[PDB]
Amino acid sequence: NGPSRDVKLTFAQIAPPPGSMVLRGINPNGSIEFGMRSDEVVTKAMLNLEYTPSPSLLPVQSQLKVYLNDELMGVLPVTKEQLGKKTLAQMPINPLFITDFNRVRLEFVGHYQDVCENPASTTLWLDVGRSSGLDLTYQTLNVKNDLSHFPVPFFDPRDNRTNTLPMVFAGAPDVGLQQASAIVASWFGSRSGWRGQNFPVLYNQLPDRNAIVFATNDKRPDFLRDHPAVKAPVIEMINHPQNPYVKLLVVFGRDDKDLLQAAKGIAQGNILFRGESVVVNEVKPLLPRKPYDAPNWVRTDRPVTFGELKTYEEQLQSSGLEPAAINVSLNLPPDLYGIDMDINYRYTMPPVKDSSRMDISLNNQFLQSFNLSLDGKTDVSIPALKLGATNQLRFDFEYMNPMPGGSVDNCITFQPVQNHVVIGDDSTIDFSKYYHFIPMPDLRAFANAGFPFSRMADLSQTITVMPKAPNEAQMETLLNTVGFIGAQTGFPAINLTVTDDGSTIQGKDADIMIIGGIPDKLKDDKQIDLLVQATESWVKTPMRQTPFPGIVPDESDRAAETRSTLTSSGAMAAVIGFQSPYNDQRSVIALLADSPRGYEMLNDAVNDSGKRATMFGSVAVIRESGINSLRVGDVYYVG
Amino acid sequence: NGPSRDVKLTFAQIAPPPGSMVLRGINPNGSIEFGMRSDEVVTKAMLNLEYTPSPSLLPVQSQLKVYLNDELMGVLPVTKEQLGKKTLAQMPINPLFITDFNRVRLEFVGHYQDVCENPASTTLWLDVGRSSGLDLTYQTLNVKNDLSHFPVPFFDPRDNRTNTLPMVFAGAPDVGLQQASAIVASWFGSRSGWRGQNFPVLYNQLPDRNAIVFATNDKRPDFLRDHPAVKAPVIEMINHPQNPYVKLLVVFGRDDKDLLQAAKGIAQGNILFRGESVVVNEVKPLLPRKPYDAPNWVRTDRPVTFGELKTYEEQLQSSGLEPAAINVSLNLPPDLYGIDMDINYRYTMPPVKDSSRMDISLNNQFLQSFNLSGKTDVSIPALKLGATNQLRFDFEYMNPMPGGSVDNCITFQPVQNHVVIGDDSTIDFSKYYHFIPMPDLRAFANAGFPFSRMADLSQTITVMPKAPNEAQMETLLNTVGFIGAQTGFPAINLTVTDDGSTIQGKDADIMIIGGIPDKLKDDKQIDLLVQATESWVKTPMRQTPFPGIVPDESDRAAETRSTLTSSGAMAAVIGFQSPYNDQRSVIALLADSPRGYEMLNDAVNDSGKRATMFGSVAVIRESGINSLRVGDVYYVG
Repeated sequence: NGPSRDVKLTFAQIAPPPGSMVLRGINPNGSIEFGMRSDEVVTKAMLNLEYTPSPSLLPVQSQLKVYLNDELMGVLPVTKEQLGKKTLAQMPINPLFITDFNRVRLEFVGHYQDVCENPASTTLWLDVGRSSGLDLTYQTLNVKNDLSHFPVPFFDPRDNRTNTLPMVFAGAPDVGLQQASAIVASWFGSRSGWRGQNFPVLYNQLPDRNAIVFATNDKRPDFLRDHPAVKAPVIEMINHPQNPYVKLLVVFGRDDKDLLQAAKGIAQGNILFRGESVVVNEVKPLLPRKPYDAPNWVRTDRPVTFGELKTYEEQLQSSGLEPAAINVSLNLPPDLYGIDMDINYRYTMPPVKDSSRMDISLNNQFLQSFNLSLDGKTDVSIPALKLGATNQLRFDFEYMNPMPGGSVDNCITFQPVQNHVVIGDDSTIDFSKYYHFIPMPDLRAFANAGFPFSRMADLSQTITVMPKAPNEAQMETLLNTVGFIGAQTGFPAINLTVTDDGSTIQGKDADIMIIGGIPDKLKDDKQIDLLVQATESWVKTPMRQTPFPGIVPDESDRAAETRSTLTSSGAMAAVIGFQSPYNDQRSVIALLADSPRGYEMLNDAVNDSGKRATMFGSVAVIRESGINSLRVGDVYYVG
Repeated sequence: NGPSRDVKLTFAQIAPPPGSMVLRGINPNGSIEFGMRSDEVVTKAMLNLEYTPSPSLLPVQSQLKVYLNDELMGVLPVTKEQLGKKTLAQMPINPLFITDFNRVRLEFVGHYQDVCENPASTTLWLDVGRSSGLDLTYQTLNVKNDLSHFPVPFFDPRDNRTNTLPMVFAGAPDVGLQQASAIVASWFGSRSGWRGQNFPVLYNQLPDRNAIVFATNDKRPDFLRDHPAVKAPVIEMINHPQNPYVKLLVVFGRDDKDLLQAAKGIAQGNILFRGESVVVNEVKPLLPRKPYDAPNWVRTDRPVTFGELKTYEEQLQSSGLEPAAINVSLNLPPDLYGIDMDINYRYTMPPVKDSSRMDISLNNQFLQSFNLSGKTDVSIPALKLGATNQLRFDFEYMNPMPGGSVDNCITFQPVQNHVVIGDDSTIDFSKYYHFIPMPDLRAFANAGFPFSRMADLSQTITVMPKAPNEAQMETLLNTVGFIGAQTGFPAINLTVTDDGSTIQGKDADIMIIGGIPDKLKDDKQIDLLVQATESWVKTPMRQTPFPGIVPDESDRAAETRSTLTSSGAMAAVIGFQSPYNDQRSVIALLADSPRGYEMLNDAVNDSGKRATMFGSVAVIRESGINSLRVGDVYYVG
């Protein structure tokens, strides 16, 4: 029937890093997780395991149980011919139990000795190699062209891949149509938060996959020549003419003033979709946005609770023979510039007085410890440990269990009772004792949060200087830029102001984002440290670039030492930040690219969250090698 | 398929000294690191182990597991016939898990008895002998001629070997080409800091490996005679004409003024390298360098924090039952003349008060101690802060798990400890002056001091011979090579001359690679000369193996002068005072015979042999290097 695809999920990318799970006696549970699109269905599932049993295991009393959503699929005993040898097992997974979200948990029942056995012994282990994994074949369904569940054919929250969503136009879209696209692109990036975005743009084509079609009565694409011209901006869902499984979202209006109204109904609030086609009429303007009010950012205006920082409910509690580390990810403004926590926790009482303790770590670095000596409460002061756009607060509850005691003639073993620890809610963390001050130009803040343009979530104080006639590469790097910017804040850029020429930005109190080339009125301002012409290029390398700079900027190290000008026929992109000459507090970020291949490297380095995190300083050269970034130029402060 | 090569990485050289790791119950892990170049791939890998388990281990419950990049490669149970006897194991490492940087880790699972087993006991041990090793087989790849990753085919940071990089010339270079090559040589040294440098010079001859070719429209090697003449400095990565797996970097120009421009393009603007050819255009300088501004030396103007002394993010913290020592490297100007430390450290506080403490060391010498029962303000004595130094924070714990009594005994699983020498902990060197008693070859060998005072060698004049042969050009590139490795900055403004009559009235340190200009040969500060076969040296009045701080000018006075005439080989590095400026120095790297240059370049390359130079002269023979603190003393600063 439909088109099916075979995927090979390996334990390297779907299991906790590094991928190899060492099943032990204290933590006998390993688990991988995968989700199924509601427009797909699995037909064959097979779990290829590669485990190495401990040479000390009792053979047929030690097993490796494999569950799927707490439903035992099969058990693999440890036959005596496997002890210490890399065993290659393969268990079939029944697709009838594969729901929209699935958990494959491996339990390891391990025994090394009948009598006087220490269950927490380091001799009980079973190392599942990272080469293990699932091979799944998904089959595409034919969902009816309904909008009640609107984004799920185009962005499925179950699919954890990078949400590729091509946007096809009739031609080079004018400024009115660039605002509508960037608003929808910023919204689809708002939803597909941590998994990445990719908006390949097409002009008068069809992308063979679920896409968006921006069309108007005057300029409409090829296949929409026979569509009736609408009165009000309409949102309708059709299917690819040559593929009854590829759906298309057609944003159709009378002119770009309507597509901007439809794109605001999609992004701002909801249209309350019901049916195949829906006309958008109610604009319902939105109350202005206060700075640093992005939904994905921790509230600095007040002490914020831990119940507000946790995504799901089971995050602030763990249990087992060795309780897992409670994790609380808090995403902060890069403008932030100590912390006062009030943590009330509860835990099972350890055996004796001073054995166990609770270690707090922020960003994988020790902060403080507390003996567990039951409820607890503590006030903690965190130093400013280079707090970035995303931090990780971790609580451990490291217990000390007794080894088998007594004596040789009579050994009393302690059947290990499991410990429940819970970082109790009502626990607050306070950031109100922090000032908003940042030394710009900083690309580690643009890469990680899009800071100059994300301090106002809706990108209201932001101007985008597009090229005059945008090709399918300049329009792509725009939807990708406001794509990830929308993902860091978690709010669409409804109030974005796109322009087309350099004059319209003069004397404005807004941050500028230059997507194409660079306007000649901004081009020769000496705060620029790199320019990418057709083939000729020049860069100012700093005086002294240290691997780790420290909090203080040290303006003396950031001074431009030389100016080199090389001319190569290779490909290069760039992301440079400097100060706007029209305001001493506004910043400007330029996304340069010389050749058609240059944009391909630029858009890639923007989509990939891993490749983007390698950006810092004021200049980030993007070549085939990777990203080489520089801290050079005058460090103007903002805030 | 490209050429293959075999390697034998014994534990003696790749594991921490002394080479043999004694795995225990408290410290059960032991790691060895090896890297893989980008132009190579590992085809075969094997781990030959020679270990000795403790006679008291339980046979199968005690194991030795081998990880590669945290992927279990195998487990070796300690069979009964191995307890206390040296065994020989062999584990085939899977070459599919080998990446640019690899960590092979040996984890020791130890068990000597069932009940009341003290896991911190000193009977749980497994000595892994230092004759163990990895035997790898690398396979060279045909990489694309992409200048984007410029040094990678010529210098690969994943290769911890000496960066041997031939330099092909068309013949005896002119002083413009000698200076142009010395900038590329010093830049490649800037990149391969501790690995070592070596620039074998070739005159109109193919190099057999990745090399740099300097050619001009007029002077060019034979294999470039068909190359069309260029109109601007061109840098292109071409293939060896008879070896597709050997990449040549051809720096081509119209004359030595162009090669001198491309050399500064490589050294400064190498971040704009693209494609298979780059045309350098107008490298423009905007700022000169302050003295002691070398990027490898610590900032002596401001109090530098520990975040700026890091080399990787996780360097200033440790974890484990016996947490490893936290090291911090301090590269200082070699002429400093105590230190105010402010330390912020966090640690898992021991359960009840005990004798657990943190030991601060410096150059493996105890400095202070602090009981873990925070923040501290330490004051460090002088203790002869040399060129490179090594702070260390030990965090020695005492772990008193309860025992009970002999009838009802109990032991507990020992928890691990976390220690963090947090950054924001500063160390101030502004409480110092720049004063040094010279001549001092221990400052030249360890920091290239007189010339490395200005990182870009602005105030430095190299006096080379007229038409230097391949062995004297190799000494210039090797000398400016390690000097650039010390500072971490290329010798951009080095000026090379072939006439000794252009230094009269010059405020710059002088470096003499060939013979010695007669305007200086008759000085009274010269304590040693090596002529064709006759050599004389002045010996001091008293030289004890530990001088102290003061120079002891009455001990350093030349007592005699002996003149010998042998037919053997000898090199010499002599330093003295510039006869034109009382604050400038002169270093003369002298050699008489073709074999003398081989020993000279060998002593300049090997940082082990360079660390054994001191005093005012260093006589290099087949024995080694014998230094002498002899002659007058002038103070610089």
